[PDB]
Amino acid sequence: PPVKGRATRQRAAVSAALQEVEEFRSAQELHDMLKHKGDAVGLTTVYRTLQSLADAGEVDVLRTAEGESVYRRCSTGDHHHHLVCRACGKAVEVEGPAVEKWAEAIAAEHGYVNVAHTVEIFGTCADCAGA
Amino acid sequence: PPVKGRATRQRAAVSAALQEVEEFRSAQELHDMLKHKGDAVGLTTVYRTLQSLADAGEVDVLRTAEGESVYRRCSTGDHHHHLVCRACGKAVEVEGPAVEKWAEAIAAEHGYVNVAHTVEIFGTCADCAGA
Ligand SMILES: [Zn+2]
Ligand SMILES: [Zn+2]
Ligand SMILES: [Zn+2]
Ligand SMILES: [Zn+2]
Ligand SMILES: [Zn+2]
Ligand SMILES: [Zn+2]
Repeated sequence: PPVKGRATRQRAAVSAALQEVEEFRSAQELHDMLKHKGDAVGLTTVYRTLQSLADAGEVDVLRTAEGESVYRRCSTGDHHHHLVCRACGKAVEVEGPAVEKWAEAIAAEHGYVNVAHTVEIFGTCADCAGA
Repeated sequence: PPVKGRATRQRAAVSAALQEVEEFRSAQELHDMLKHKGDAVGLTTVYRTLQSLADAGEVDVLRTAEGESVYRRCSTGDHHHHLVCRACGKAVEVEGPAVEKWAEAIAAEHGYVNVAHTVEIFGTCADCAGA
C-alpha cells in the first residue's frame, strides 16, 4: 500500500499492520493494536494516514451501524461489495452483476447523470449459532 | 404515524411536520422548521419521538456521508429502497426483487442464517447538471 507522502516509518508501520489484519476495524482499535505491537504511533497520525489511503483507493471503508467507521484491506482491486458479520466482525468480498444492472437501469429511467451505489450487507455466520 | 404512548400536541406536531414534507431531514433540520412555523417543541423531545417512530418503522432512516441520520415519512409501507439526490434531497421509491434474490442466494451459499441488506444509491438529477 504505497502512500503519496514521503517514505517514513509511520506510513510503513501502519500499512504493514493493516495488511496483517484482515478484519474491518475502527481507528481506535487499530491504534490500540499498533501500540500493543510496539509501533508507538499516534492516533491522529493513524487517522490522517488512513484517510489518505482511503482517498488513494487502496483500502475499503465502511460505516458502522451506530455511527463509527471501520476499515479493511482487500487484495482484489476490482469493484466489489461486502458481507460483514457484526457479531464476529469478519468481512468477505463478493460481486454480483445484478446490482450494477439494476443501478444502470434506474439511472437510465430516472435520467440521473451519475450515480454512486453503496451495497454493504450484514448477517450472522455459522459459528455464531454454534456453541 | 401513531405513537404507542398518549398522543400529545408535541407528538402530533412532529407527525404533522413529518407528513408535511417528503425529503430526508435530521432532527435538527425538522426542529428548525417546526420552531420557525410556531410549534416550540424541544430537541430531545423530537429525538425521542423519532427514535420511537423508527422503532415502530413508520418512518425510514438513512445515514448520510458524514454519519448523521436523516429521516423520511415514506408513503409506501412495504419493503422498498430509496434513490436520493444529495443536492435536492428528493427520494424516489425504487424496489427490485433481483437484489433481494441475489442477497438470499449469497446468504445461502455462505451458510449465513439471516440477511439484513443495507442498500442505497446516491445520484444527481439531470436538472442538477444543467445551469
Ligand atoms: Zn473489499
Ligand atoms: Zn456494485
Ligand atoms: Zn459471526
Ligand atoms: Zn419510503
Ligand atoms: Zn430490499
Ligand atoms: Zn437533484
